[PDB]
Parts: sequence; C-alpha cells; structure tokens
Amino acid sequence: HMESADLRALAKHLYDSYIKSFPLTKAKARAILTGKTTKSPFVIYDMNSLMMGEDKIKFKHEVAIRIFQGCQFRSVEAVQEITEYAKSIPGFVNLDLNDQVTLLKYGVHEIIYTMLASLMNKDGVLISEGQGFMTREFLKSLRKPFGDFMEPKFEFAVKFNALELDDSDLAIFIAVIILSGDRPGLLNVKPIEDIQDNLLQALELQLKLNHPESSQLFAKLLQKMTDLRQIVTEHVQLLQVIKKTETDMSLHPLLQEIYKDL
Amino acid sequence: MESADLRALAKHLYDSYIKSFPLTKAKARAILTGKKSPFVIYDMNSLMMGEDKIKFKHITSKEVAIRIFQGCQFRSVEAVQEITEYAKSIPGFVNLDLNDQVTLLKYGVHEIIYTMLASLMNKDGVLISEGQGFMTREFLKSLRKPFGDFMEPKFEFAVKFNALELDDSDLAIFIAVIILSGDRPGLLNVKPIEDIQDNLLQALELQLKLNHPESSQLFAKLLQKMTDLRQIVTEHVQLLQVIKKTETDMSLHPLLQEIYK
Ligand SMILES: O=C(O)c1ccc(-c2nn(C(=O)c3c(Cl)cccc3C(F)(F)F)c3ccccc23)c(OCc2ccccc2)c1
Ligand SMILES: O=C(O)c1ccc(-c2nn(C(=O)c3c(Cl)cccc3C(F)(F)F)c3ccccc23)c(OCc2ccccc2)c1
Repeated sequence: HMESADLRALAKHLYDSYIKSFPLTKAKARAILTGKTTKSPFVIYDMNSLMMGEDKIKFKHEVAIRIFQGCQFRSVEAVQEITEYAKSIPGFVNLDLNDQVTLLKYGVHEIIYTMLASLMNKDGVLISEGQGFMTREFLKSLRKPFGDFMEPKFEFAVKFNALELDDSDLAIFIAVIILSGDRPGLLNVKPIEDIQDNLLQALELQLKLNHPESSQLFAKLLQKMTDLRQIVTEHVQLLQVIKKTETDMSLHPLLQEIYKDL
Repeated sequence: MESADLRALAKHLYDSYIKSFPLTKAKARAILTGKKSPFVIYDMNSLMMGEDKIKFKHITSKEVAIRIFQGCQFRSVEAVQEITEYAKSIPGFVNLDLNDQVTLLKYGVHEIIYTMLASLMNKDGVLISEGQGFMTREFLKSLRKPFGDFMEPKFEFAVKFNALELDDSDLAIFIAVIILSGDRPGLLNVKPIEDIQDNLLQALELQLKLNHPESSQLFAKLLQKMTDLRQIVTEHVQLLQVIKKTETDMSLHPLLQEIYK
C-alpha cells in the first residue's frame, strides 16, 4: 500500500526526527561504551565511587532511594522526549486527542526500555548523558526491592542488543510501538492501524536494506515486543510493593497518571 | 530457502495438521455459522440433558461450575497429546535434543491451546466434543465465584484473534512457529530451534501473502498476537493458583489428579 520510494522517505523522516528528539543516540552510546577514545565515563561500582561520581558528574536530576528517585526523573525526561518524537510521526497529531493520550500512556514505557538498551551492555548502563556508567552489579546490590528493579532491564537489553539494530532502525521500531491499535480504551482503531501498517512496511524495507544478511530480522524484532510487554508488567508490580513499603517516597505525577489503570 | 521449498513446507504442515487435530477450523466454522445441529448447553437443565443423551466425556464434586472447569482441564490434557503428535511432523523437531523437545512442548502447549480454542469459538459460545455440542458464552460466564471470570477471558481473546480470519493452512504454520520458540527457559541448544523457526517464519510470511494478498501486513499483525498469547497465559496461571488455594471441593481420585496435573 506504499511504494518503495515513499517507504524510504518515511524512514528518513523518522530517523531525522529521532536525531532531533533524543540527545543521546545509540551511536554515541556505543562510542562511549567501546572506548578507544580519550568521552570516557566515570564508573560508579560501589558506595565510595558513587560519592566521587556526584562530585565529578553533573547530574541534571539513602543511596537506593536517591538512585531510584533519580531514575524516575530521568524517566519523566524520557516521556517528554518520546512525546516530542511521537508528534513528528505522520498522522499521530491528527488522531482523536483521547487516543493520542492512550497511545502514549501504554507506549512510553515499552519505548523507554527499548531505548534504555542502547545505553546498556552486560556490565552496566550509561547515565547522565553518557558522563557516568553505573555497573549492573552495583545496582543489583541495592537494598530492599530496589536491587531487583534494573536486572530485568539488563536481561532484556543483552538479548535485544544481539539484534545489532542502529538508530535508523530504532526510529521506525519505536514509531511502530506507539501506533499500536490494540491498546485498551482506543476509540478509533482504524486510523491508528492504517498508520501502523505504513510504519510496518517502512520497518520491513529498512531492515532488508540495512541488514540484508540478518534473516527474518523483521519477525525477530516484532517478537521482542513480547519481551517489552512482560517487563513493563513486572515493573508496575514492583512499584506497588514500594508504594506499600516506602510510604514516604513520592512518585512523579506524570508517572502516576501513566501507571494508573494500566 | 526457495519459494517452492516454502510451499512444500507449508503443505506438509497443513496435511499433518489435518491428521492430528479432530475438528478443523473449516469444519468448526460450518457448524458455528449454521451452514446435525449441535446440542446446545445454555443452562443447568440443558447441561443435564446433554450429559444424559450425548454423554459428553470430560463433563460427565457434584457442583456444576467445578464440573465444567475440570472438563476444560480434561480436554486440554487431550489437546496436549494431539499437539505433541503434530510437533513430530515439523521438519527438524525430532532431531532436536530430547530434553529440548520436552521443554518446547511444556512451555508452548498453553499458547497453542488458546490459539486453537479460538477456531472453536465465536462471540456466542464454544464447540465441544468434536463439534457435537455447543456451550454458550453466557452460560460459561454465569458460573459462580471465580469460575465465571475464568472462562470469559478466553472468549475475549478468541473474538479478537478470529478477526484476522486465518484458515487452517495459515494456522498450521503459525502453531509450528510457536512451538519452535528459542526463548523457552532451560533450552540447551537454541541454535537449531531458531534455524527451524526461521524457515517456518519464511513459510508463514509467504503463505500469508499468497493466501491473503489484500490483507496488508497480516504477517506483522499475527506476530503481534504472540504478545497477547504470552500475556493471557501468564494471567491464566495466576487465576488457577487462586482457585487452587480457595476451593476445597475440587478433589478427584489421586490417580486422576496425577493425570490431569
Ligand atoms: O541526574 C542525572 O542526569 C541522571 C541521569 C540518568 C539516571 C539514570 N537513568 N537510568 C535509566 O534507567 C535511564 C537512562 Cl540511563 C536513560 C534514559 C531513561 C532511563 C530510564 F527511564 F529508564 F530511567 C538509570 C538507571 C540506573 C541508575 C541511574 C539511572 C540518573 O539516575 C539517578 C542517580 C544516578 C546516580 C546517582 C544518584 C542518582 C540520574
Ligand atoms: O477442543 C479443544 O481444542 C479445546 C481446547 C481448549 C479448551 C478449553 N481450555 N480452557 C482453559 O481454561 C485452558 C486453556 Cl484455554 C489453555 C490451557 C489450559 C486450560 C485449562 F486447563 F485450564 F482448562 C477453556 C476455558 C473455557 C472454555 C474452553 C476451554 C476446550 O474446552 C472445551 C470444553 C469447554 C467446556 C467444558 C468442557 C470442555 C476445548
């Protein structure tokens, strides 16, 4: 339902808007993680280095709570960037306004975990626009339920990163996630699915041109949407334990609204 | 992988799918749409008459809601054996590590049962006993305590899944894809499983293009349903646990408890 040139044009549009919307790309994150440059992050691996990192790293946003609350504020910034990106997806702002809210409500976390994988390897995650690197072992060692928060994200990212996607692939994949016609409470499924159909055609052609030797990469990427859904559900149940255990811990109102009745 | 090889693989699976499963989607749709009218169970009195006249096996505690629930469990155990026989016809499956064969079936059967159950359902009810009976959605949803809300999610899934309008030749490949899932926990040799799934996916993609040329990106939409299947199977497990801990009248002969574990 779309010619090849139109699908290439749509792929280029989305990549361009992705570069404009997300300040830390996978390409930059990989150049920081693979090193070979003098761009080097400060590495936080224990309590003493955290204390030194806060002195050296210029953070834009008890140790476990401090790290948790900071993650929440980074997630809110991520929602803002994802929302800016979503408005560039052709057709999205023309949808019913309640459906725009619904698509963002259920899509933003799946996108956050997708894009978080770009900042991750098996040993830890880049933080503060790549200025810092916090080890997976240090996060797993946090007290109470906080230790178990990041480990599922690392588990996903190790598998997702084996697909070797780049930002130009990811730009379309993220659009596909937002324009999901199966979100609960949608009023007008038909125009959402028509946009997703074009996005899926564009993703399929993008993966064939950019990864010609990666057989059925399109199918394998769509199957990862299953892993994303699973970790979002785990995440929601994990916060509920914190809400009942940590009663003095505030959650950001934007995050409060997203998780409500999910 | 050439097109003729993919078509050969698609036809092999369709042929085996027909032999392994007692009621095809095509035959089920002919019964459901009214095109030997099945005996209809729509309340307690018709249930009792169905057990007396048709004598439905698996629906033979004296409480009705429990009896119907256990009957779903008993049919699902029968379905597992049909799925196991079908799996053996998938090229490459029996050549896998024997523990990996068991693991793929153990973790795949719930998703496959839900998928194939949809072939037997419409928005008003479900066929039972090889299409000889039809039990209404309202009767199942009206069962007491948690049993009623146990049945309704199955219908909600099936109504959405059936909107894709797959036929048996599509489903035969799709079921094979689910079985050859390389991400099941405890697999020892993932590589040959993903190599077989890659062939099956190529065969499903081509099958869907030739069989539904007007249904844009149906391949993508069907793979997106694997998300729904995983989600409802996880929900299913939690619902069973609540029933296991709450209900005291669910006891069977210990030998039957072992069979239908
Ligand atoms: O201030 C800052 O610039 C800043 C910046 C980042 C973090 C921080 N983010 N984060 C994430 O997962 C993450 C990331 Cl990388 C990128 C995008 C979206 C997300 C999230 F949406 F998924 F959230 C973490 C996971 C584990 C630990 C930290 C992060 C951050 O953490 C708070 C913190 C860090 C160190 C010391 C004290 C507090 C702070
Ligand atoms: O023919 C067939 O392929 C087939 C296949 C499935 C059912 C049937 N299973 N089922 C379940 O809950 C279920 C499911 Cl989805 C997946 C795994 C395990 C279970 C269960 F173990 F938990 F059971 C149902 C819930 C409601 C309605 C039907 C099912 C099935 O039901 C026939 C039936 C219906 C009512 C009374 C007696 C039999 C038939």
